[PDB]
Amino acid sequence: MGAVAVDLGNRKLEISSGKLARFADGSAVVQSGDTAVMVTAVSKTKPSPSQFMPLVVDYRQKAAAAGRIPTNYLRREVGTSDKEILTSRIIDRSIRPLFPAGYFYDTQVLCNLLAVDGVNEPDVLAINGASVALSLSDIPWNGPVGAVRIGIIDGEYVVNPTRKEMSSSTLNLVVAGAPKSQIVMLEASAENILQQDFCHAIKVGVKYTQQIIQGIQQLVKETGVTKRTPQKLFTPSPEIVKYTHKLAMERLYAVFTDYEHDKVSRDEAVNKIRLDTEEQLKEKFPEADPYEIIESFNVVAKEVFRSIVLNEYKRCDGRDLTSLRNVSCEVDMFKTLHGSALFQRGQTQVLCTVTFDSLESGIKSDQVITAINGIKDKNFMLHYEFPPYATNEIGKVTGLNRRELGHGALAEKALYPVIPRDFPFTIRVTSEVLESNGSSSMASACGGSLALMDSGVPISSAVAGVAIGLVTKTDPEKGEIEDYRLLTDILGIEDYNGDMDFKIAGTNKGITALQADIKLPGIPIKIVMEAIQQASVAKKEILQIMNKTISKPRASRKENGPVVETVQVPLSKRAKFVGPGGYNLKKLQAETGVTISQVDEETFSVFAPTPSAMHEARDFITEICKDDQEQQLEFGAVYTATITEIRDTGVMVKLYPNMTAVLLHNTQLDQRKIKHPTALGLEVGQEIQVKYFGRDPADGRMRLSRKVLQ
Amino acid sequence: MGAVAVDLGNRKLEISSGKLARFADGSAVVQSGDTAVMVTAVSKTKPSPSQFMPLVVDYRQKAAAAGRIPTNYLRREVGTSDKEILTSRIIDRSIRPLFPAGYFYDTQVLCNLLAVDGVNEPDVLAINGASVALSLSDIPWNGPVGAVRIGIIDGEYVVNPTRKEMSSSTLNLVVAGAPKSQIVMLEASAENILQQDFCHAIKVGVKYTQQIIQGIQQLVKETGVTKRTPQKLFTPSPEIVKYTHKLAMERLYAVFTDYEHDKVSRDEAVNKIRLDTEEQLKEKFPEADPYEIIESFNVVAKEVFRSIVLNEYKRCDGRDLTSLRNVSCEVDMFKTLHGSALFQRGQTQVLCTVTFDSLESGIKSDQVITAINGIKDKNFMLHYEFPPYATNEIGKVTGLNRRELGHGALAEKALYPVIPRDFPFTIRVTSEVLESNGSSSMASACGGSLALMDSGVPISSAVAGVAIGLVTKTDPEKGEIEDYRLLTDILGIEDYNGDMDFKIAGTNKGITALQADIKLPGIPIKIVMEAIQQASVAKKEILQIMNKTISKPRASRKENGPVVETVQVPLSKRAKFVGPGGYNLKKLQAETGVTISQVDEETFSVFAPTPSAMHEARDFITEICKDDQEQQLEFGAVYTATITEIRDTGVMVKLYPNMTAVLLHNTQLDQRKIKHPTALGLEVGQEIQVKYFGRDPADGRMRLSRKVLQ
Repeated sequence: MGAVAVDLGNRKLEISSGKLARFADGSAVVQSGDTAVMVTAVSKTKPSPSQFMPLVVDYRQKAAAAGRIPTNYLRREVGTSDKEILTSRIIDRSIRPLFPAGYFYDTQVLCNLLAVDGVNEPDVLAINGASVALSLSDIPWNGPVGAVRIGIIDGEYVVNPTRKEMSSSTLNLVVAGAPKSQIVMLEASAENILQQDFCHAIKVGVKYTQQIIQGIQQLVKETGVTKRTPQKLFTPSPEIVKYTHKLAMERLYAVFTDYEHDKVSRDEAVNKIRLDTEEQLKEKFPEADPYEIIESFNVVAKEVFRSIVLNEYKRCDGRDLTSLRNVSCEVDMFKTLHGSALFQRGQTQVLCTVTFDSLESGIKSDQVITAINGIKDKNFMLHYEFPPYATNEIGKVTGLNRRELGHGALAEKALYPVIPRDFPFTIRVTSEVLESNGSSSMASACGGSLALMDSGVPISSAVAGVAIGLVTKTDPEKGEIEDYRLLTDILGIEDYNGDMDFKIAGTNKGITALQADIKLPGIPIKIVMEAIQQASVAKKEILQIMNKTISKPRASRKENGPVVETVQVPLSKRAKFVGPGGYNLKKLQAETGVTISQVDEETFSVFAPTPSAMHEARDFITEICKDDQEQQLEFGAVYTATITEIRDTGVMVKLYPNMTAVLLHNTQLDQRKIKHPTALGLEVGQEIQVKYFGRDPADGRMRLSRKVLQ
Repeated sequence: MGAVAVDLGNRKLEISSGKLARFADGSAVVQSGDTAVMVTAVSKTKPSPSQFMPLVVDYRQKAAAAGRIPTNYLRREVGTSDKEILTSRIIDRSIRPLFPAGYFYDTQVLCNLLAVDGVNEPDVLAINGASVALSLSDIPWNGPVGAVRIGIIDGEYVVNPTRKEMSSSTLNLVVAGAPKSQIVMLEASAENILQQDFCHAIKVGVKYTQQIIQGIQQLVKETGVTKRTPQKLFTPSPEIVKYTHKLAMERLYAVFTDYEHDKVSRDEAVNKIRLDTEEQLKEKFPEADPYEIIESFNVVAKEVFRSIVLNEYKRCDGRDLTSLRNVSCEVDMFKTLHGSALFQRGQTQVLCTVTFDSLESGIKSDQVITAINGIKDKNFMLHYEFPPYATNEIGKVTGLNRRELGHGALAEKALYPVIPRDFPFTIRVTSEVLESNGSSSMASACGGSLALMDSGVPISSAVAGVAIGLVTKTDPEKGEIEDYRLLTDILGIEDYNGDMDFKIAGTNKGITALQADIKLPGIPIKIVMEAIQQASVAKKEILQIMNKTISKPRASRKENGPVVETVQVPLSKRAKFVGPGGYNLKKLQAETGVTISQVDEETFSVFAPTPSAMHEARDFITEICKDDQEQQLEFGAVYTATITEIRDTGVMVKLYPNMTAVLLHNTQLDQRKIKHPTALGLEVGQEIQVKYFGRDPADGRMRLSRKVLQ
């Protein structure tokens, strides 16, 4: 019966195991305040066919546990929202780099929200729960890993803040801690804070994770758990590696020193050398599995590449540790898009598109996530597309691709703190990747900054994104870090052989978004601190060059942009204009793309993406308001009025046959105070000459006064 | 093209062959009244790569043939409704147990609604059609089978009642019969009716199936079809089986005689013996297919397990036939849930949660599902969840698993007859299975009864579910049942090697739901009658245990429960409160989760899950109704209203130059009812004393009275 209390200042954490889902390999329950999340870990005992661990993590969100039914067509949990996916990816990046190398077995980690009390967000709890569940099962691991969330309010750092605090916080930082104060996963989003606060926040965050790790350590000792031995680890034998090293080290060395090689040329040289070595290895060791052969070659290839970096301080093209790839920019690419930007760094090419839209499209039907977390007060959202042809590949473009969604959210957080609070249109920014060579997401963010900057939206200041690469010479005995080198403007091949990915973006003043994908089993703070410092210098550089293309936003939005118009519609015409069940409005909306909303009984807001569409809508409404032929607005003209209804306070008379009758009151019927029109000898259907005094919008009745004629 | 008519009391059944889709192996058309259903059957001649029944049954609902249309964007029949899935599962469980053993060939049975009128029903027709279609094709089969539906109205049984009568009828039972009056499929729902009536309904139902099965025999004899010979049946050779029996019976008998093994320990010991035996088989028989070896071991395993049951009347755990596993219950797990229940039976553990919701979430836009089944009268629906980790298994978390849907419907039918007629909230009951060891569905139903019972919804009485298992000593020549034993509270291992599953749930007095998944090719009615009788005793026993944990619903709902309020929004601010297209209301709904409905022009219904959330909504709406400079002024006050315009029907005035120009009618201007404002010396911009008589909403005009001052 696991039972451990952990104290984090004003917050208490309850960790319990057993009594729930005892059939699974590892089951844990994490309770904070009144919200509790239970996590299960299942690992197969059969070597799955693959060259990698098939780790799959899901974070299902129970809407019913929050007191709401999902707004799906089936009133039930169907599909997964982005928020779940982002949370899952956070968990995946948080725990993956702790498994022993070569462990290739199916492993599913599932998170369930037992109950959400609406006072404590559960995402941070889930990460800790997985760590508890894993460390409490037989599955081999090197954890446990502690996770906290740090927010800043009024210059005060608060761990695990409540919903109200997030909305009021300028910084949302998630820190994942490993033993001996090692950071394993970093993720943050800030309203453009300075660097110094970021330094202090991290130092606090790891400090708290140390406490949480002690409790889990205490819990494991109390319960007692034996780690099952896997059937067979898939690491290559040293002999195959060493033979591989003696067979390709010089050729690979030559390949990686060719500063003129592009992405493609380098791979082909790498690939062809791979073939020759693979044949020779098969000759020497036919008994060896192909998986081992392929793995061995990669290890040797990875090893030498890193060695070159550690020694000669030249990555692949003579570039130093701080130099950047060539950067190109282009704006106003087409004459139609409201905002266009062509951003190309080195070989990576990214296209960003800015498109305005009506405020009606910004409805967030997903209530539970917006209730628990909140809504982006700025009507802003981003699309990130990674077509397969961007990497000379084959596949299907899916909007639910986890890698695609994760990158997009990172860009969205990057650009968020610069959108002005108030704007008469939703800003839907679409970024498309055309040629990918690493660090696409930051490049996507930069281009979006450019396209928006051209679109005329008065943003605060330009936003720059840059990735950071690292290589460490590891000491095999203790696993500590011997030496390390930091890379700026990382290349794709650098990432693959690299140890960790550091995506940080912000503005000239401070930092907005940060995401660190690490693969080592932990890194000390000092390395991270230098990385931020190094990234800042390049950030200033990349902003400096980008500013030459454009410096200030356009004084006005580009022509052919969206237009907003308001139209007066008389109530009599309203039924005609709307049509039965509003079908006419839908048809007009479907046909010309013009979005029309009813401001009130007489006025209708009309949105048109183009003035041409505005003209089409203006014509259509003019036609609809023309069949309801309301005569000219005259104050002294006398028109025949058809007495439709004989009331007691007056006569409902239709001055024109194209609209309903109005209260020709007894005070508007005769100069004497009549109180029944029957005293005037008025019959139904009789035409009475009533002077037209225009229309009175106060009561919706056109001003008719028969008293001036009688 | 064979044709035949079958008389069922007041209803006629027409079955025709040929004339339609002659290309398929088996094509049949079933016509009742004016509803006709076509059933097709296809069976590939090549042995399937699978190692079991690759049977797939689908039943599509063409809304066009029912005078309706689907409510999807594409207007097509995109996706499958639950009702379709339940119908398909009914058919599958109705024909599967008649295929010859080992027939491993792809087979798909499709159902189409040629035309659906407003009287008869397609489901019962579909089952009969499949039986006709199979028996008319060259697919090996031991059919045909007959399916009828029995309803009870005014204590009178009616076969195949019209959909107009389902709502009136207190019972809805489906019976599928085999030759020699053998039941195959049993599916029933009822309103807590007595056991005796259930007995009579079954006796009648099988009796009618004897007629319908008789007719099909007439048709097939008339047409004279010949069943094709399969390439090869996949039953293991008797010789191999005998060797296994002589090699594994001793150890297997030892394993199952243990009374200490859990599920996990028992299976692995079985699995361990399986590995040893399988290896030795390969030694003896290298020619045999590996799958045959696997199948042979299972067969002798099954035979021994059933054998030991028959001879010693002791189940695999050390219980008796009537005894049941120990049961534990717990309520009120977390203070942030309107109702929680933890139900544990044996090793099966199930969690049930009760979540109230606003009535608006209960909309079910589906034309056909009401075009046939009928109307809804209890705003309540259950969600059943069977996550993979509940069985130490890795899978895909997805709510479209057929097994999940089938179990969920069974629970929903189980609890239906106890929900009150009316309730100010929808009742979404979510049950999650945490540890599965068989009979989870009834356990889920029981827990839902508990959680509901805790939630404070006043129900009729507690609901108990139990499963029944049967083992038969079969005569290999006749196929009749020489001997049989019944098992209460069946274990998963018992089920897998058992003969049939009997899920029946009811109250302390009667029976609500009954699903009988059977795998034998038919069982006599006397068998079922005993099973229900035995199940009745257990149901009382479970209720005896459950009553200790709770016996009556709470006096009221939980404090944090949902709240109801009505707000009087002034008409003047109504547009501002609503906004263009109700955008504010949509925004308000997404922010706090509080839903708003327009009771009328002045009253708005507000539904909140928590009083705290309501408090937030109340502040927001109060702010919206107060932030305006134009507020509800004090009644009866006199204001010096400036005249903005002089007209005929009255005078447009504003109390202070922030409000709008309001029409003070001539009847409201003077006691003698002057008819021109200039009669009082009024001018443009002149300030006049008028007493503020409140705001009566009839045309948007704010009330004033200058008549008293004259």
